[PDB]
Amino acid sequence: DVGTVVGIDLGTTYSCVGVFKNGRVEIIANDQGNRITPSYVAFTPEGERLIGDAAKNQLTSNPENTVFDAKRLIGRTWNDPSVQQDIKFLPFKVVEKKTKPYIQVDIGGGQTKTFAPEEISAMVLTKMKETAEAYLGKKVTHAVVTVPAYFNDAQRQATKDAGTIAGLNVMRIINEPTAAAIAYGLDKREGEKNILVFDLGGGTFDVSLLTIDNGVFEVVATNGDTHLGGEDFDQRVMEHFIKLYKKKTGKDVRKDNRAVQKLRREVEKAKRALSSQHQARIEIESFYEGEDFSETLTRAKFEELNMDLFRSTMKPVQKVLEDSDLKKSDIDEIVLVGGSTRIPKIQQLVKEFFNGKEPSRGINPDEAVAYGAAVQAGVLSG
Ligand SMILES: Nc1ncnc2c1ncn2[C@@H]1O[C@H](COP(=O)(O)OP(=O)(O)O)[C@@H](O)[C@H]1O
Ligand SMILES: [Mg+2]
Repeated sequence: DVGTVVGIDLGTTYSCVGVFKNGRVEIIANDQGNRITPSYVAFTPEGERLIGDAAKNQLTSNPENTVFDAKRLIGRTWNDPSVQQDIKFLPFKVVEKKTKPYIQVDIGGGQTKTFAPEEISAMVLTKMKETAEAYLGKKVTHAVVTVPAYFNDAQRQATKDAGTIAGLNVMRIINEPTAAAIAYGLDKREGEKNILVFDLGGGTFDVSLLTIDNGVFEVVATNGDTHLGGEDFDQRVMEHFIKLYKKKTGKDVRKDNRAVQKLRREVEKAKRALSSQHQARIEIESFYEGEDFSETLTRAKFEELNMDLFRSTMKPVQKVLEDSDLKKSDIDEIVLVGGSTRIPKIQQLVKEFFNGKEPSRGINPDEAVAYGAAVQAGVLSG
């Protein structure tokens, strides 16, 4: 008895959970009211473990005791060159244990803990499970979980193992771009079609060329950039306001961490607002040395600050086409995935790359992966 199976997007930066109820997919909001949840862990001084928004939102001078981006490490060996490169950029300690890159943090009272990447991912799945259980009013035991198309055997198995730790029987692992296609019902079509999935997220960018024939998907080619997404657009805005503040006041903002943390949170909020309005205000009381911060950002300035990065996303699309032996006119469906595809300019540039062809529309792009997982979960719940 699998009960109500949940569909989970276990994301590098943001995760999402959905279920099939009363004849449709329902994307479930967490206890902070959000339909996506940061893949983030932290600790209080008392040694309480925070997960999700509360973890990411906790003001700290000790980023070395937060954990995030565990998906970059999951199912890999310590000596994997990808791991050895990624640990340069992660503020928390990673140590070799049982051949793997375990995460070592202080959690309160001088207590040290060491966690496998799949134990961190298990904490995130637990939070997703709790989110679904609160919505459903009952326990959940089974899940469909998505992974990037490029995940190998160890990465898939380690994702299943994270489920096991979280008390979730991972019944099916499905590829993220495929899950998005399923969300749009592209599996339920006749003839053979070429689908280009453009997935621009928080820290990661994935482009995938899928074919669909008689209900069966094949991932023909993949590309992208493992360190390009909305976090980078935020940093460009940060640099803009840090330089302006120095020019204005003479002071170097970066000397104070919690200040940088406050500006980052407000910059991210502003960026999101600018996907649906043309100006946003950034305001922070007691920003730096007792002085308040108050500035505006226009959509045009946001675009100007990131135009080169926005344009760089086309190169991996051109590469998957060449690797697929396809031209632009061979693409039958374009699917936008990832939170950063909410950016109007990103939509515009993809459409222009495809000579005016409209993408699929109607599912929030940061939810589309979980949506498709939930579709499959619906069938499995019966
Ligand atoms: N309305 C929006 N406008 C611009 N960016 C957004 C919007 N909503 C979410 N984002 C960005 O999407 C990114 C997260 O993408 P998502 O696909 O949810 O994460 P992941 O890459 O971890 O799967 C973040 O940088 C977030 O700031
Ligand atoms: Mg994603």
